[PDB]
Amino acid sequence: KFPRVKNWELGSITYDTLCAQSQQDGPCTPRRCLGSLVLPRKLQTRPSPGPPPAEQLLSQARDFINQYYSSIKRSGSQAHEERLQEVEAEVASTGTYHLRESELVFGAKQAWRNAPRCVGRIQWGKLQVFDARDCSSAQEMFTYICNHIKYATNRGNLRSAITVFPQRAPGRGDFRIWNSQLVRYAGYRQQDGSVRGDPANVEITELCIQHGWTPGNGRFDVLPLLLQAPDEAPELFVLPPELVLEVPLEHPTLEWFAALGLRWYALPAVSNMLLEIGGLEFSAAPFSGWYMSTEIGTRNLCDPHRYNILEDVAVCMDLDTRTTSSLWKDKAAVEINLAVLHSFQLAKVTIVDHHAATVSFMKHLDNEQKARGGCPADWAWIVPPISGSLTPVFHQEMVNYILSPAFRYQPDPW
Amino acid sequence: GPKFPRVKNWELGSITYDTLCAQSQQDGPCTPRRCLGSLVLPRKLQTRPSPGPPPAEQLLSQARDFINQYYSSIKRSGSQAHEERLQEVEAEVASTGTYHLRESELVFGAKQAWRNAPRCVGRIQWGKLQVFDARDCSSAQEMFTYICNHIKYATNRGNLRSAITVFPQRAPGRGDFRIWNSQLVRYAGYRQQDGSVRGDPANVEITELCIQHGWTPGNGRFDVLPLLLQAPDEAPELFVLPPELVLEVPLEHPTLEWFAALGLRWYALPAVSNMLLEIGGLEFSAAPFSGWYMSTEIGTRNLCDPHRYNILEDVAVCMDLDTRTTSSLWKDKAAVEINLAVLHSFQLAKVTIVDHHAATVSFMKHLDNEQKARGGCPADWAWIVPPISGSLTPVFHQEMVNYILSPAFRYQPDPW
Ligand code: HEM
Ligand code: HEM
Ligand SMILES: [Zn+2]
Repeated sequence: KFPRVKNWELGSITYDTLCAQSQQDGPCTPRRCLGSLVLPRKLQTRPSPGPPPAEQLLSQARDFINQYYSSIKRSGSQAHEERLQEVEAEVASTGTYHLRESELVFGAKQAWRNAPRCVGRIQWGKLQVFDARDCSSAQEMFTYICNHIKYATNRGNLRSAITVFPQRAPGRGDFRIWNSQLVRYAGYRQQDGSVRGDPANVEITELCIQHGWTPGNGRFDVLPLLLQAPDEAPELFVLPPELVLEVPLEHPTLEWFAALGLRWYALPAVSNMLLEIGGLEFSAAPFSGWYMSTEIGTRNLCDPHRYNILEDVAVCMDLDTRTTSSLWKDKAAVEINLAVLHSFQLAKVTIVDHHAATVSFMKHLDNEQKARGGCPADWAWIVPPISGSLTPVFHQEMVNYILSPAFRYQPDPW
Repeated sequence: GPKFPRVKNWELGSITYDTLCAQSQQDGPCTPRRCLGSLVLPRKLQTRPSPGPPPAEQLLSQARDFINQYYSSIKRSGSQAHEERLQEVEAEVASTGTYHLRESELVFGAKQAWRNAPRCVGRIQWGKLQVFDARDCSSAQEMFTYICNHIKYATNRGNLRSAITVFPQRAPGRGDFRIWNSQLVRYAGYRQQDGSVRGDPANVEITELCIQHGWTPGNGRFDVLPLLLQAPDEAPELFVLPPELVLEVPLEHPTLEWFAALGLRWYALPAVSNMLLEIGGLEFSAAPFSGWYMSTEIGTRNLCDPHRYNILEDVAVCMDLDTRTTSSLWKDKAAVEINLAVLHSFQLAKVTIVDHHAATVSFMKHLDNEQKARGGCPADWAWIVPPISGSLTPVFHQEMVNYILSPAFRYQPDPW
């Protein structure tokens, strides 16, 4: 029934009762655990050409409204009762409903709070929510996105934010941001299949070019945005360079590191995920916080299928790349992460290292145990890509499950 | 597409389907509602002491399954020998309540158990395992002799050889053969006045049990514990391993000359001894097994875990790093050098060891061989990816499917 959760470093034990509130199934079964899988095989967000079963939508809506009124300590009040009736009334007549700004705000923060793979949830209560539901064109989307970026960046003192565009509607196309993040470096396929820039963005880079974008030939060329209004071909929009803050990478002691010409943007803003609140779906709701240094230093720069700079840094450090046992990869990885941290701190841009970040997450886990009796967490994503066991979360057992409001993956619009 | 889990490798973009999981005959801890994959000891396999004889009906089904696996492995499925063997087993269980395995069946089962272990990254070596049959063992003293022979053969002066020694299976109402220690080689953990621990905090209980049983304790940081061996229905007897048999490696760093002064060291033979080997329903409560270390087990986990030797700060101070702020990555720097120290020292002493890069690369090969041979491979991601430099190794980017296959190694309650 209720899982016993143990921390092997401290010997402490807790019981997760929150998981009982889950109404959505994951990929696992008693026969086999599919926890390491990144994307769902079925838990997707299928098309919306038809109205979602009123019975189903209604229950999810009631449950959300119930959550909302509990949050403001007004459960069972007059307003609570009348709000439910409003929702009932709108669904019965139109097959859908709409959230009030205050409810939307509460919903966005809860979705973040419930995200199992996010290590920075201790900040969940501090999120600037921009209501962009009164958007009717890709151009309007572009303006909203620029205001989000200006606000979130705040000249280096990053502030968590989310912009919410119109919800999905039956039989009508979705508002969508084709790019996976608001800021991405182009990936150009060249010569023998090799790639100049970010290999992860090859497909999107090409799509932009096909829609009239004049490509560059650099390793860090900020991509343009392909914003799409309902049932309309996406449109191309270039981001004002002065809005895209970047940080040149250099090393605290290694003089030559700067010569490598490496750099990375300050703002991590996911834009391809779907936000679900009370049965309503927001196909375009970009959110951003700040980077944890390992995302850049380890994954973006060192992943084999990414910038894969490990060997270069290794040769520069004149390390023995002849054998694995010299641990040259481990050594370069650490300096590269040090460079990222040093650089961001120098440029006065917000960032958090994996040690500070995971310590804060352990606090969050404790806060959530008292508040809700548990905290859904995906161990594989919570533990950093380097120095895993050197952080507290490694020794902490975790229970993973789906709670709503929630951020979910959705099909690529093309 | 195929009605089986779709497994993706994100580095190579390659895809495979696991059909082997369809063979699993035992449920794990997860459900569609929540994933409990990260739990170390989920009350599942946990072979809790089941005294009273097992349901002849359940044992038989398991035995029939194992025998089918065996004859399939020798390509004689459906043969006369296969059906006659099935008849033996059912008849032996009918009259005695249990049965026994033929020699080659034990060898096959022992290797399959290793092959089936989801948390073992060294399974590419599964086919090469020396199976010592010790099912004739009748005394705790004899257990000691067998164990000493195992250590000698496995250590082989540094050129380690994988091996397992199987003691008599569990019998109805009869006491179990048991090795109280978690490993054949373990360092003592002495509780102190201030409340701290000298030695390995992981072995405080076993250390205290050895004392309660007449062991005169030492006071070092690396004192090899004696063995508490238990024969059926008898109190455990204490045995001290001859020092000449326990090969150890002093740790030194290739460039940091002061590292050797730290006086750190580790033993060469990793021999798990508290796990239960289950084959066709039969239970081998005492079946110690050993291979060789993957360097991160010693350098990262044993030496740097907070609840273990916890030497991170000491080494960082010696490296003169800023241990007052996380952003200096002092923990990451010290960990790397400590791991390098382990690899270097073992190589120097000519003692077999494999670094996490080599090991994970070889496991990827194993996954490929197994995809072709069985249509899948049960793997526990959290345990396969190394404790340091995770995404720098290939296994990190490889999705994995975890499930229980039998024969298998399982945890079992402590005898005390
Ligand atoms: C304030 C700083 C924040 C930091 C330090 C942070 C850090 C992280 C990290 C490291 C990951 C995993 C990345 C990976 O391993 O690929 C992650 C995932 C995630 N975070 Fe956060 N996060 C923060 C704020 C936010 C905000 C504001 C939201 C939403 C409003 C959010 C929503 C999520 C979600 C949904 C995921 C999973 C995305 C996926 O499945 O790909 N995060 N976060
Ligand atoms: C040949 C060298 C081998 C290497 C390098 C190796 C390495 C490993 C490693 C790194 C672990 C996980 C350690 C941890 O994170 O705590 C492990 C677990 C395991 N290995 Fe292997 N292994 C090898 C041989 C063996 C042998 C010979 C057997 C048995 C016949 C075996 C059975 C297992 C089992 C059952 C586990 C899991 C035990 C547990 O859950 O605590 N391994 N192995
Ligand atoms: Zn699972």
